Amino acid sequence: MQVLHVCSEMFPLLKTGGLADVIGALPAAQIADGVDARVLLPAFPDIRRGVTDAQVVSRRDTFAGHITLLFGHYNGVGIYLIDAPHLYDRPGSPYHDTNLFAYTDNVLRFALLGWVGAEMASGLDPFWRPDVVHAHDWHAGLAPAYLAARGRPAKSVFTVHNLAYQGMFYAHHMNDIQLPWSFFNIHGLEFNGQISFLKAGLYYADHITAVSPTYAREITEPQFAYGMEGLLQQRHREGRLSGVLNGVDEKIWSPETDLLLASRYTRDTLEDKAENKRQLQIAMGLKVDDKVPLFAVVSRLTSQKGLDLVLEALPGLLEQGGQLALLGAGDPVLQEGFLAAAAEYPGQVGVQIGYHEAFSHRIMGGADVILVPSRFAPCGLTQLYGLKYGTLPLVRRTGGLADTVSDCSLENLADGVASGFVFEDSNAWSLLRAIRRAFVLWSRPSLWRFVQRQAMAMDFSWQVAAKSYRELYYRL
Ligand SMILES: OC[C@H]1O[C@H](O[C@H]2[C@H](O)[C@@H](O)[C@@H](O[C@H]3[C@H](O)[C@@H](O)[C@@H](O[C@H]4[C@H](O)[C@@H](O)[C@@H](O[C@H]5[C@H](O)[C@@H](O)[C@@H](O[C@H]6[C@H](O)[C@@H](O)[C@H](O)O[C@@H]6CO)O[C@@H]5CO)O[C@@H]4CO)O[C@@H]3CO)O[C@@H]2CO)[C@H](O)[C@@H](O)[C@@H]1O
Ligand SMILES: OC[C@H]1O[C@H](O[C@H]2[C@H](O)[C@@H](O)[C@@H](O[C@H]3[C@H](O)[C@@H](O)[C@@H](O[C@H]4[C@H](O)[C@@H](O)[C@@H](O[C@H]5[C@H](O)[C@@H](O)[C@@H](O)O[C@@H]5CO)O[C@@H]4CO)O[C@@H]3CO)O[C@@H]2CO)[C@H](O)[C@@H](O)[C@@H]1O
Ligand SMILES: OC[C@H]1O[C@H](O[C@H]2[C@H](O)[C@@H](O)[C@@H](O[C@H]3[C@H](O)[C@@H](O)[C@@H](O)O[C@@H]3CO)O[C@@H]2CO)[C@H](O)[C@@H](O)[C@@H]1O
Ligand SMILES: Nc1ncnc2c1ncn2[C@@H]1O[C@H](COP(=O)(O)OP(=O)(O)O)[C@@H](O)[C@H]1O
Ligand SMILES: OC[C@H]1O[C@H](O[C@H]2[C@H](O)[C@@H](O)[C@@H](O)O[C@@H]2CO)[C@H](O)[C@@H](O)[C@@H]1O
Ligand SMILES: O=S(=O)(O)C[C@H](O)CN1CCN(CCO)CC1
Ligand code: NA
Ligand code: NA
Repeated sequence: MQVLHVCSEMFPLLKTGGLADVIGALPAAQIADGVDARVLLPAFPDIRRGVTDAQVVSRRDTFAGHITLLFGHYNGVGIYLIDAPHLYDRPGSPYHDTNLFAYTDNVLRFALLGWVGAEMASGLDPFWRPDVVHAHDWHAGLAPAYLAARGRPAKSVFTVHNLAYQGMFYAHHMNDIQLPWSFFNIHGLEFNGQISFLKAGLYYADHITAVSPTYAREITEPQFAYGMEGLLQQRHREGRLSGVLNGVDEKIWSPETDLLLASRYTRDTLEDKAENKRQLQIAMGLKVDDKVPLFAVVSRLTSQKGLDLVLEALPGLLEQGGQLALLGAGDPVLQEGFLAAAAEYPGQVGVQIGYHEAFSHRIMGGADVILVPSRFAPCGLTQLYGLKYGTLPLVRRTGGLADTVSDCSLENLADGVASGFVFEDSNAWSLLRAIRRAFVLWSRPSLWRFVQRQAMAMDFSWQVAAKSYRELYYRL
């Protein structure tokens, strides 16, 4: 069984969020579990730099101009690179410029990614053809469309990591992407008068998955589907929609072996976590104090994440005696909001605006609680990281957060299953109740420790996930 993942990022070469973590860890797991998995990526500069054994497979002309298909290895896994400097040789985000504007040629940049994915099924590499093309998010949404247009020389799976990003482009681009004009149709890739790459992925794939079981249910509802729910409801009925929960990469996210930490520690040596907390406090300029709970954020600042609620709840949290340590980049409204708060409450609020890979580890390793108040959550990895690190996640009960965290309710404590704090509604009052719950647990240190150990017993294995994907692949 040969599978090609078609996507636009991969840890550690290029990462803007959780997607890259998946692509960086799933293929290796699949290989261990008996699937021959390779990855197709655009040759963004950081990716091209990391693959040092890249060889030429092929040159082709294309609706988007010429490509050199390269192939090499990263961390044991076979990586194809689409080298097209005129599209991909630019620094920064794969999706937008410095000023945060989407590239105006995105339709071509990402249509090409989908086209090469499909072309791979027809022998673009003379030495290896995938049986299944596995496309990820809107970026790769056209891959199943190109496959359909060519009589499905391979089966296709489309997985949604996020339904809010739709890959909308004006209809006139049907002229630019070499698909049948008849594909522009509610029964096809049209979506409210435009082209949608997400719609294309959802419509044309043999099978759709979402990155958690409850998000797979949620996206059949108007609240989480943003107009797409009818397709998803229909695909559910056809048995063509399912959820497979993400794992965590243990090579990189384990306090037991984490080389980025001041101090490594284990589920049975949580005393060794304290030095991380002290150095985190020092690093952020917080009062060095171990009697006080340190709450943390490591998050893209976008609407999805509910961080406005954190801002509203901040006074309440501070009033109860908590500290906050925040790392994130996105909306300036949010950015300015938090910078202001750190100015207003020095020694209590530490903030760092920007993307810092190593610093997120030091936060995860030193904080007591990780705040994930998301409005929606296809899966969420940072809460999984909190669990592994004994950093209790405080989450909204939605999507993968609902699949993965157990509230410290009386039943859950009594059954030995409690692992964090859960609130229901997207408002600060709801958030604040969960925060109070945390303060109550914090005043019973042995109960806190009992919940940490249970959080750290939770297992999120990629090889276990690989097994589900494999069953899926064989049943197509
Ligand atoms: O894609 C298959 C899927 O479609 C619906 O689910 C969602 C859809 O995928 C999504 O794109 C969006 O649809 C909006 C669309 O983008 C807009 O263009 C507009 O749709 C209008 C159409 O453009 C227009 O052609 C016409 O549609 C008629 C169809 O052409 C016709 O074939 C017929 O199809 C119906 C089938 O008979 C029925 O079995 C099927 O389940 O539902 C179809 C009806 O939608 O009838 C159509 C209606 O006359 O008018 C359209 C309505 O103005 O607006 C669209 C809705 O906002 O959102 C969709 C819902 O989330 C279907 O719900 C889903 O069943 C199907 O699998
Ligand atoms: O210069 C001499 C050489 O030149 C040309 O080969 C080049 C190819 O034309 C070009 O495509 C590229 O080859 C890539 C290949 O496309 C890519 O798929 C990958 O090949 C993998 C196989 O996919 C994989 O199956 C495995 O092959 C095994 C094979 O299973 C086994 O039966 C036995 O043959 O051992 C093989 C090698 O272990 O591994 C290979 C290698 O990873 O990578 C290829 C190499 O980069 O680049 C080629 C060399 O530059 C000519 O076409 C060729 O005939 C000439 O001999
Ligand atoms: O790995 C994290 C995240 O990456 C992917 O999301 C990207 C979107 O697909 C992409 O459109 C882009 O969205 C941003 C716009 O470019 C920007 O103009 C502004 O609108 O903010 C948008 C939202 O952030 O950037 C993100 C990169 O994070 C992927 O699809 C997600 O599943 C994934 O979780
Ligand atoms: N500002 C940041 N600095 C460093 N890492 C970040 C930052 N923001 C997010 N991350 C990382 O990105 C990933 C986010 O994954 P996830 O929680 O699934 O959410 P999403 O995919 O929606 O971004 C995590 O590895 C997280 O640590
Ligand atoms: O996401 C912003 C914007 O994207 C699309 O507009 C494209 C357009 O399709 C291209 O032809 C060109 O003008 O560049 C734009 C950005 O990539 C959507 O069509 C539009 O609705 C959306 O707001
Ligand atoms: O992120 S939020 O949940 O707070 C807001 C919604 O996700 C806004 N969406 C839904 C789909 N979009 C198109 C507008 O319907 C843009 C992202
Ligand atoms: Na999935
Ligand atoms: Na994030």
